[PDB]
Amino acid sequence: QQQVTADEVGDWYDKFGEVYHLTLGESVHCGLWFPPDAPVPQDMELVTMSSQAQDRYTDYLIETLDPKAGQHLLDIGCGTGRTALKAARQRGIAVTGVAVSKEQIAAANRLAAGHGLTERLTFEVADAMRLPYEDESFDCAWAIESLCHMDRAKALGEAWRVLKPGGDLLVLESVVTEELTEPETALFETLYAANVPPRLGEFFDIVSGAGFHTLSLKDLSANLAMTMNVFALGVYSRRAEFTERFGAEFVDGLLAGLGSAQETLIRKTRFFMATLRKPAVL
Amino acid sequence: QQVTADEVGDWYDKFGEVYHLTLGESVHCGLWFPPDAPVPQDMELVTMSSQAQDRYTDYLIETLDPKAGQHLLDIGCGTGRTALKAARQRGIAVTGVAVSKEQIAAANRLAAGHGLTERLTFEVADAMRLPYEDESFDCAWAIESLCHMDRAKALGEAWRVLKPGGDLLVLESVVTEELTEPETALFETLYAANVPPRLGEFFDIVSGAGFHTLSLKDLSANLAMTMNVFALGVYSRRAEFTERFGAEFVDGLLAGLGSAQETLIRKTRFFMATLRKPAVL
Amino acid sequence: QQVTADEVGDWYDKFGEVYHLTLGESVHCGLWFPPDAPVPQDMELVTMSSQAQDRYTDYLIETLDPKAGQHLLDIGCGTGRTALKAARQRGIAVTGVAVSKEQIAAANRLAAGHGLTERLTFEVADAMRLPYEDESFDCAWAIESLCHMDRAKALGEAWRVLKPGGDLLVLESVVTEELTEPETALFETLYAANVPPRLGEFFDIVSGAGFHTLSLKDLSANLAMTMNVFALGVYSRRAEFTERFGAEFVDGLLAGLGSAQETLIRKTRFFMATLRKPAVL
Amino acid sequence: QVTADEVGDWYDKFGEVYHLTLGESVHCGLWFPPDAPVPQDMELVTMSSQAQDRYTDYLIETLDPKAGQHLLDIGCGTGRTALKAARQRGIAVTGVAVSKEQIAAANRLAAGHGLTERLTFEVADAMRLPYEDESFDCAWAIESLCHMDRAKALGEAWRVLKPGGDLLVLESVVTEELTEPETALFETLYAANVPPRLGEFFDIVSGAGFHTLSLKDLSANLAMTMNVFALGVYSRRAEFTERFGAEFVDGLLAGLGSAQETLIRKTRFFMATLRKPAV
Amino acid sequence: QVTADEVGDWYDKFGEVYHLTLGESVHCGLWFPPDAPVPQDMELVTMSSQAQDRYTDYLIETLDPKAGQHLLDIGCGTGRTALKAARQRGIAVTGVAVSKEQIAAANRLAAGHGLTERLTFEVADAMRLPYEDESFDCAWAIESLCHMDRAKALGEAWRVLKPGGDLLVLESVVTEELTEPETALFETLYAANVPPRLGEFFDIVSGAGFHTLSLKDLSANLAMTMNVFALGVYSRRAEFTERFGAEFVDGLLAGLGSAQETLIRKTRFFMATLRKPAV
Amino acid sequence: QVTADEVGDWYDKFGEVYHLTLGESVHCGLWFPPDAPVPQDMELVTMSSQAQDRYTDYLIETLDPKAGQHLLDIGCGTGRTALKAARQRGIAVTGVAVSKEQIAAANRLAAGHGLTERLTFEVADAMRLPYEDESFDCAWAIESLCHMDRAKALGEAWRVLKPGGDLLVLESVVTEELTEPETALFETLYAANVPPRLGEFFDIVSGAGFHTLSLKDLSANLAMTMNVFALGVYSRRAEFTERFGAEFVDGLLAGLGSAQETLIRKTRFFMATLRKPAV
Ligand SMILES: C=C[C@@](C)(CCC=C(C)C)c1ccc2c3c(c[nH]c13)C[C@@H](CO)NC(=O)[C@H](C(C)C)N2C
Ligand SMILES: C=C[C@@](C)(CCC=C(C)C)c1ccc2c3c(c[nH]c13)C[C@@H](CO)NC(=O)[C@H](C(C)C)N2C
Ligand SMILES: C=C[C@@](C)(CCC=C(C)C)c1ccc2c3c(c[nH]c13)C[C@@H](CO)NC(=O)[C@H](C(C)C)N2C
Ligand SMILES: C=C[C@@](C)(CCC=C(C)C)c1ccc2c3c(c[nH]c13)C[C@@H](CO)NC(=O)[C@H](C(C)C)N2C
Ligand SMILES: C=C[C@@](C)(CCC=C(C)C)c1ccc2c3c(c[nH]c13)C[C@@H](CO)NC(=O)[C@H](C(C)C)N2C
Ligand SMILES: C=C[C@@](C)(CCC=C(C)C)c1ccc2c3c(c[nH]c13)C[C@@H](CO)NC(=O)[C@H](C(C)C)N2C
Ligand SMILES: Nc1ncnc2c1ncn2[C@@H]1O[C@H](CSCC[C@H](N)C(=O)O)[C@@H](O)[C@H]1O
Ligand SMILES: Nc1ncnc2c1ncn2[C@@H]1O[C@H](CSCC[C@H](N)C(=O)O)[C@@H](O)[C@H]1O
Ligand SMILES: Nc1ncnc2c1ncn2[C@@H]1O[C@H](CSCC[C@H](N)C(=O)O)[C@@H](O)[C@H]1O
Ligand SMILES: Nc1ncnc2c1ncn2[C@@H]1O[C@H](CSCC[C@H](N)C(=O)O)[C@@H](O)[C@H]1O
Ligand SMILES: Nc1ncnc2c1ncn2[C@@H]1O[C@H](CSCC[C@H](N)C(=O)O)[C@@H](O)[C@H]1O
Ligand SMILES: Nc1ncnc2c1ncn2[C@@H]1O[C@H](CSCC[C@H](N)C(=O)O)[C@@H](O)[C@H]1O
Repeated sequence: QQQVTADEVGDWYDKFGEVYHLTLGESVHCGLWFPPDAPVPQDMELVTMSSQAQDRYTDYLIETLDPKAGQHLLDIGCGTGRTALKAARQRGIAVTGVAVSKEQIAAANRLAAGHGLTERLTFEVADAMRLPYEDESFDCAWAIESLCHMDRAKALGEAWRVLKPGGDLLVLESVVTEELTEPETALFETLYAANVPPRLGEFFDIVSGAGFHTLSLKDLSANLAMTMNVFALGVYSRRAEFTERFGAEFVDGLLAGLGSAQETLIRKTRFFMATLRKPAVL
Repeated sequence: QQVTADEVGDWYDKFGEVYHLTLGESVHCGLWFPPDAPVPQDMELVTMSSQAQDRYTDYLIETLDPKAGQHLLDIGCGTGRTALKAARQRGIAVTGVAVSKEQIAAANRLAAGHGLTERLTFEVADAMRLPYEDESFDCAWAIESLCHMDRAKALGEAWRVLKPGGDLLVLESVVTEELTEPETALFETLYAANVPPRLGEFFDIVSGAGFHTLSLKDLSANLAMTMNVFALGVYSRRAEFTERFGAEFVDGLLAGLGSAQETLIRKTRFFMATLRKPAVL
Repeated sequence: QQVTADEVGDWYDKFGEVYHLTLGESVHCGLWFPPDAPVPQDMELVTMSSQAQDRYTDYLIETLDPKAGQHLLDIGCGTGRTALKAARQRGIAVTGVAVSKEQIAAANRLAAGHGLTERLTFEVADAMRLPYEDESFDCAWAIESLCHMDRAKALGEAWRVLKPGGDLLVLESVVTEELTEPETALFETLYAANVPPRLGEFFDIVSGAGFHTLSLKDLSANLAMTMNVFALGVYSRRAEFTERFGAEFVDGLLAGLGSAQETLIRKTRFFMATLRKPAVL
Repeated sequence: QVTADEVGDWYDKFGEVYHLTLGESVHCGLWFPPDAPVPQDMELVTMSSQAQDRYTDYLIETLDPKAGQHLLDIGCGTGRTALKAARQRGIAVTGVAVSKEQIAAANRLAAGHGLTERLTFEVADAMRLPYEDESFDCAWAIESLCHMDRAKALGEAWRVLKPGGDLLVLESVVTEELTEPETALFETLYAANVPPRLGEFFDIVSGAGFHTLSLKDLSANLAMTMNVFALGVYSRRAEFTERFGAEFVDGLLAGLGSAQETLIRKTRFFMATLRKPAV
Repeated sequence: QVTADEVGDWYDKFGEVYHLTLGESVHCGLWFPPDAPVPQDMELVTMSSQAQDRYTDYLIETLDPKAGQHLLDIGCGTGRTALKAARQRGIAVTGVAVSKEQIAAANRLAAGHGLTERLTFEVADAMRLPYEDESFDCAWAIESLCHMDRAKALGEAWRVLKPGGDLLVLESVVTEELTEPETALFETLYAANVPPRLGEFFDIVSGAGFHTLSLKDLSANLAMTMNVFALGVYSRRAEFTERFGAEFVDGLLAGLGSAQETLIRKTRFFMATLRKPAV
Repeated sequence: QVTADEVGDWYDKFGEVYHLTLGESVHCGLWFPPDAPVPQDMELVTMSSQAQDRYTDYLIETLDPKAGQHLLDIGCGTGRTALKAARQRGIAVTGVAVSKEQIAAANRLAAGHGLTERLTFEVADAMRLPYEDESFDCAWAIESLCHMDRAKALGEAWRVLKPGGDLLVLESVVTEELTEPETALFETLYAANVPPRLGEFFDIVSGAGFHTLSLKDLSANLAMTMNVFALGVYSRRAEFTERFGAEFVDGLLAGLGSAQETLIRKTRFFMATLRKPAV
């Protein structure tokens, strides 16, 4: 009886209800983006909900690789340290993370210090294609969405060298399914930091050449497409803020490229989580 | 091998924090789809959202728990995919009412295409004056539709058509702030209005219709993510939707969605409650 | 072999309906203890009731979900076993308050007996005038204690001492009828009173303190079974209790529990709600 | 309303009645698992019925009968157990009982939920089963063996079972020796036959030809069920005297007191899976 | 009948044989999960069959065929996998195999269960499927791809699948290079075709047009099954020579041990889910 | 590469060897649950050892020892079961055995894992335990009662157990009568004592003062372990003769098949939880 009548609502759905079906799917209600057992976020900015989704992602990687208490883990391209902190907190392990970014490693040590875990969390500026660690120093390791900045043959061989025999390396890598055009290969360099993904058979030829066995692979491509959407929406809606922080040239490059890059990702690539084992004894 | 380590190092120094501004406290994907979920047919935003909708529907079915051979009233049934899934999964008959001829036509087409026109009935009817008798339905649900209705009439109507002891599942929004007058109007201009009630106000209505309250569970994040998915689809497909629904309609969406997203985040909450019509001992 | 088939048949011919009147639509045991629960140490009603209490505590910890290194306020902490189990299971510090000197002393000795006096602090304080300062605790819970206090004051005082973004678990009763004056008095003479408010009234209080509502789940059948266990122990051990608490107290319970049981069944509900103090920005 | 100091003196003097009656905490027990449904009402009889249905769900789940099989309910009662098994697993259930009332009330169930070609309820003796050898796939005697001769009934259940099928048994057993007033209380309150000893019971199970595959103690469930039964009789003495007669109620009251102590201290109650071997 | 200072003597001398054979403990292995049912007997072939059925269940759960769909069983054997899938998911299953004896046994099995309308079994070659383009919703090749040209079989599976359907594949792959005697053993013992390599196999998968959604190693199940098979042949040489001829059995006896070592040290066995893309 | 026609004729002749050895299907058995980790190698000893550890994890889960308790391992072997229990549950374990070598290997294990303060391994007899009355909160006898006088062992375990504590027992029991040659094979192959009967065993359990809280058949697990053991002895006759002597190995090769049949046809093996009643 309030500001709308039934005939107004039915006429509205007669004219426009198909916009909900074109955007949300074969029904006209919410999607269950957060599982029921998940907790209610602190706030509801798109960044916070995305952040909780990231933590659940990290929980799933921990669960998959299954590091055991008292083991030492290597975070290949550790970003700003949250993944390692959660893995160490949950499994009671030591974690050493490497990254080529100074500010990133500083924020990761700041993080370890804020939680009183500088004795079990070690963050250093190192190249994954030339690790500064001995042979067989780590029980397990993971390359979470980092291999696309590196030579995969060098990074995988180096990870094989620093792993104890019988240990596992969890990999989160992308793969092309169709042949990319040259403009698409350039968007990899200009938008993010480059290296087009290899092919599926090509990627596992490199994994075999590094001396790894393959124990599992699981497609998570939808998760990459939703995250790339969350990103593109945040950039579109906050152009002024991001231009005042990162510049016009950078932001304008994202606005002009994110569309074509999303279509490329949707139609031509796949993203997966693979478990690689260094064989025991040889 | 298109870049070197130092190039990548410099890039994440200058820009790496843009991922922290958009994606969260880490720099990787979110687990938007649970691990046991099937891979979608497409990676289009609509197809991914559609699978999230169906998992949403699986959850509501699980929560209300209709038993085989029961009759369920779908208050504001849309185009009937919720009713179809509930019918296939539990072996129930479902009657859905909506005020849109087009939606009811689509829901009847759906029941015919799936050969279930004897277990799925879809009628054009008002929930605030349901034509059905008294104590006709074992359970019912109003999935995101009370916001179009006067909730006191619709909940009393739902109570009357429910057999004593059955349950009505409700997916309703509620204000936490006061709402400015421009914010109240956006409900009417963007969607089809009725500003959400207050918590105590809503449950005074729930009691006034004679319902007990069995459960309530917040789902505000699913609504904020869904509204996000909607806003992204409108933003990126403006040309297509203007050619389909007219410039005036899409322009209004482009003009209001940001402010409506802000109001939803900061002033409302969205929940799934189970109301019970008390049984006579 | 002290019965024949004819005798057992004639017995159920004459009397089987007493089982159906007492135990339900079946003539066998109830699954009162889930299959994965351990076999109790004995079979006294009190110990079987206590194991159900611990599983009750286990479920509250699972629902509130306190994380390691946090500080939890127990509003009406009793003798502190709830605080102890939460502390042992989650690696948290717990500060419990109560207005009874005997309970706080027993709670402090429970912390000393388990060697946890440094993580468990029990003090004699009022929940409507908490002595702790603003934003002191990460989370809190009031387990069946709000019926002794002014709910508006206790909740506002719980809101003040919580850190923004923390959660308060509440186990509260609510009326569904109006309550006669003899019943409202029975609250005072049997327990320690305060008739329960109404659903919308309670949530107007919860909103008025500043809380958002995230979950509600009905646990009325649990409170009814607990109350039934309580009444059976009083009926079965009148002589024991009159020698310990005095004839006046026990007789008052004997005279009131039947009427209180009916009032609880037909006029009240009992739920567990999760209230959040809002967050930053 | 009340003041704080009133509440403080109250628990200072009466708080321990809760620990004497409810346990080492001062709150509710989780008597109903969180995933269970909110009952239609809060009456002791209705809540107790829901726990009976959860009990029945669990037995079906334990025995795990398969679709298209035929199950024997030895001592079917009024047949709600047999009904829930038939709806949930798509099986046929034949129930027997020595009571014309309970078989009548069970046919009252086979009628409505339109089955009759699946369900079945007959007045028969378990120690004298009328059925043909090797006719069933599974069976169960749910709290019923205490009215019969366990040796005859179990041998009779073995004969009617196909080789390879399973017999679920919900039986009680003594852990002490039992005095004569206790053994008589078994006959005057219920319908008698004192429980055997554990090794004794399984010598019988072996003698009928059964292998043992499982055993699980449910004695806390029987103690709670008997506490609920006691509370109902205590609170409704006038109602049950107006129905069953004063003789019944008076004997119940006296026996119930000095029977709960014997059940708690001298008996155990369990669910056992017995198998008829299949070479 | 024995004493302590006699059992300890025994373990002082031989306890190491328990560790050499069974592992780092001296007790049983949990070979059957605690929720599995007791087998009908304890013969090795039965316990292995129950594991085979639980294996089938896992494949059903993995591919997840939905009610009303049509499933192609590429290399269906004698059809028990097709039977369970049809009964459990309400689907239609068409299975092909190049063995006339197996297909006869599979249609015989379908007739005995009354499912000849939902179970079709034909003699055909998976490298030359006679079926129409986009005829099946889903498909699976259970341990059959080692008898085929995997490029011809996967492209032909890709053609007969509807766009968006899934193909479950159970395949082996080498991790070392293999000597010539080992490659020969593949042909003489079983029906041959040495497994490809990992990137080589997925070059084939991508070339047929399949996207790869999952891969899961099951190599221990294959090695444990190969041992159960070898122990069966070792134990019943006389029985198997009387039915399959001395030439066949002596070949298995002379090659099983070396083939086991090749399997252990040079090959891995996985379940993988391949999707035909939908546009 | 081999062709189709050849594969067809191959299964036409040799197909049924799989249904005779592997079961009603022609594929792998799910010997390892899907959530189990991939073993380090594929040797039969390593896969069996992983099965042994999941077995231990199950016994731990079943007895459910709580942090800070003291467990008595009766017949503790070389200590890995005690180590896993101490690591997972944060408990102290005391294990006894009559074998000096085994105890030395367990004290070795405690030292290497730095758990000598929580792990104690001593040479003692379960039928004459040296510990005081009511010393341990729980205990378990994992496949070791077969070496002892079960009456003496159980009553002894009862004495050292605190009231209310539990004893996990993994015992076998005869279902047939056993010929005298089979009884002798118990003594010569292992270290003897024929198993008791089901009612006999529980007359002892009750004679020792224990209540029975559970029983679960695990016969398939023991039977498969005995097959794993037999295959290993068969396949490594040369290595084991060079290690333990020809006399011992020839005895195993002569008796293992007969013992296998006896175990399959005449005995069952189960896990039972016994409780010392509380006061
Ligand atoms: C959180 C999502 C952000 C937005 C940020 C974090 C990760 C970075 C910058 C590498 C992301 C961007 C680009 C990304 C990926 C990836 C995960 N997240 C990716 C997969 C990546 C693995 O190496 N490979 C690819 O090719 C993709 C894409 C073009 C298919 N890519 C270059
Ligand atoms: C699928 C999401 C779409 C986008 C479309 C389908 C549903 C419609 C049009 C009602 C949606 C829009 C507005 C919506 C909601 C709702 C769910 N979905 C909502 C909750 C609604 C329940 O009554 N209440 C509200 O106030 C909200 C919002 C402003 C908080 N609202 C008016
Ligand atoms: C363990 C059950 C004992 C018996 C004891 C522990 C708790 C006390 C004394 C407060 C109990 C008594 C009265 C109780 C409740 C309650 C839980 N347990 C209650 C719910 C309470 C929450 O505030 N509200 C009510 O109104 C109820 C009832 C009349 C509906 N009440 C006054
Ligand atoms: C629902 C509980 C009611 C109250 C009613 C239903 C069952 C009947 C009447 C047999 C019950 C009464 C007596 C009962 C049992 C039993 C279950 N329920 C029992 C176990 C029974 C199994 O044969 N054995 C016994 O000895 C017990 C008891 C004295 C240990 N008994 C005689
Ligand atoms: C039940 C196990 C039996 C013994 C029988 C059933 C299957 C047959 C005859 C193909 C088997 C034999 C050989 C087998 C396999 C296989 C599964 N079972 C295999 C995996 C196969 C998949 O293509 N690939 C291989 O290479 C293997 C092996 C040498 C690694 N192989 C040729
Ligand atoms: C693990 C496998 C090994 C092979 C070795 C470890 C355990 C030993 C030697 C006791 C084993 C052998 C004989 C064994 C058992 C047993 C478990 N493992 C048994 C059950 C035992 C329990 O008391 N009882 C029996 O009689 C059996 C059998 C003949 C039925 N037995 C003498
Ligand atoms: N060659 C290289 N050696 C080491 N780290 C590298 C690298 N190239 C890129 N990286 C690092 O890999 C990271 C990829 S972003 C992923 C961050 C982190 N794995 C997370 O999940 O949050 C960046 O932090 C970048 O600094
Ligand atoms: N007064 C009223 N009476 C009955 N239905 C109404 C109504 N006002 C709005 N509706 C219907 O409620 C629906 C809300 S959109 C939700 C659609 C559906 N519940 C789904 O889950 O997909 C629309 O179909 C609209 O037609
Ligand atoms: N000798 C006998 N033969 C067959 N049934 C008997 C019997 N003696 C008693 N019974 C039946 O066993 C039942 C025990 S009461 C248990 C009822 C039912 N199994 C339930 O769970 O609800 C009674 O209904 C009684 O009629
Ligand atoms: N005004 C008040 N402020 C703080 N605590 C109070 C109070 N009024 C009553 N209480 C306490 O609240 C408790 C309720 S009984 C609940 C005990 C405990 N929470 C448990 O879970 O077992 C009593 O112990 C009483 O001492
Ligand atoms: N080229 C080919 N085309 C079709 N089927 C083939 C084939 N080569 C072998 N096969 C079949 O593949 C089967 C391999 S044994 C696997 C049997 C079945 N998948 C099961 O799970 O039991 C054999 O039955 C054989 O008949
Ligand atoms: N009389 C006795 N007293 C104590 N231990 C005995 C014994 N007789 C045999 N044992 C021990 O019981 C063990 C049986 S082998 C079982 C090993 C261990 N329990 C495990 O689970 O792996 C041997 O270590 C043997 O030394």
